[PDB]
Amino acid sequence: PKSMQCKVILLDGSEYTCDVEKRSRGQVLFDKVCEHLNLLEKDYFGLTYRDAENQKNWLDPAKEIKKQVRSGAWHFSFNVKFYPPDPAQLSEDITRYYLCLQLRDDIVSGRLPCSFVTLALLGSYTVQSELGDYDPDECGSDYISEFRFAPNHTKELEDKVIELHKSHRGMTPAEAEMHFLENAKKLSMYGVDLHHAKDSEGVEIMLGVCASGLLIYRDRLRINRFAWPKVLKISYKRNNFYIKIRPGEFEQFESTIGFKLPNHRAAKRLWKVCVEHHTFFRLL
Ligand SMILES: Fc1cccnc1NCC1CCOCC1
Repeated sequence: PKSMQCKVILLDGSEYTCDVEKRSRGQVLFDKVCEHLNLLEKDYFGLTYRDAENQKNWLDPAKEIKKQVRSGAWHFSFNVKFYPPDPAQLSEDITRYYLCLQLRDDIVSGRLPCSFVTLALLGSYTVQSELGDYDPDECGSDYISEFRFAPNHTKELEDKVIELHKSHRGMTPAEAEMHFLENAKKLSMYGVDLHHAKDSEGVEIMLGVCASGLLIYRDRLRINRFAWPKVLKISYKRNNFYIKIRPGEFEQFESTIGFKLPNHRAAKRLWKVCVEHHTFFRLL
């Protein structure tokens, strides 16, 4: 029975290596990674791979790994797929811990924009969770943390992290992680997966996919939001992505909004993440 070596980048930046039979489904590898992580609340998470143009795709757990990675390396990342709108309702601290690690990367990467004060508050909770109580012996007036807190670090941000860290004396890791999540969950781009698109007039937009529904960023003054229950059908054809928006009360007919995606694969990817979010957040 022939086995393929898999390498998975974990959310702490470390690499897990294992072997699966070459005709394995994605679920087989995912179960091995989750057992390694001592993760029970697995439904929120998934594995991603990078294709030819370094674009992220979700590894479908129900399909053969080889029919997804195709010509590419068996290299994956472990990621949050479905961001819980209320992380306090997760059953396990370790689930909230992995969600914190994902969100720290969301922040440092700039996928999750954040005010100065929120960057410093989130940073202060991470430090409290990881080092425990503030100690002056490690931090002088010229302290710079090993922790990456932001897309761009400043001495002012490092100072503010330390000032807030002093306020958290006696806070346990689980407690600090829950505070981190209570703040992060409120950010306007929390759990929003952004896709580049053009509207029916060729104007550049972004489509955001999240728990609450589909967001269309038209401009800074115009953001259209379609709650999942207002969405009846999602479809793709060639480079195009379509949603069927319910008739409001007393309307005879559904409305159709069409989008142009960069290519057919980008249309299919957007369709599948929308279907998965619609299903997941219909059941929560
Ligand atoms: F409305 C727009 C049209 C075209 C490009 N960008 C747009 N908005 C910028 C934001 C939208 C989501 O948050 C981060 C980027």
